Amino acid sequence: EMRLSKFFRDFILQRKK
Repeated sequence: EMRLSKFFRDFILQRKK
């Protein structure tokens, strides 16, 4: 799994409020 990790880099990082 070397793909869809960039989707998760944009999604998880918006929950670091």
